[PDB]
Amino acid sequence: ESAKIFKEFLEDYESGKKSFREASYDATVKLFLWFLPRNIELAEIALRWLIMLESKKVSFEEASLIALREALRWFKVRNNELYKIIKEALDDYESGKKSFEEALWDYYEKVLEYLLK
Repeated sequence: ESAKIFKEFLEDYESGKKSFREASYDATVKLFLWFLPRNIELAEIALRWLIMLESKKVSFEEASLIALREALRWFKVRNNELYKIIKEALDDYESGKKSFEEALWDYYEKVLEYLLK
């Protein structure tokens, strides 16, 4: 069920039905609801991303950077596979190798392949 959240992101973004930020926003909302009965601090990371977006005081990029760096610290001592995917997405974006949208786009389809494999 977690996989579909990322599949429906790629479906709605690559189709052009939704902008990147609208598709990523809905993906994060589904992830927060999916985390509520399974992981509270992971739901806390996703929720503060929502509060950052809803507070209208944080940009989409800075809020995503803040939430990604906290998930990277959480996965650092629990899952090296997911730590690798978050670090590479931050690396590619903060190094200018990729734009913000395409670095996270790869992150969403690379998190999907991890759940599938």
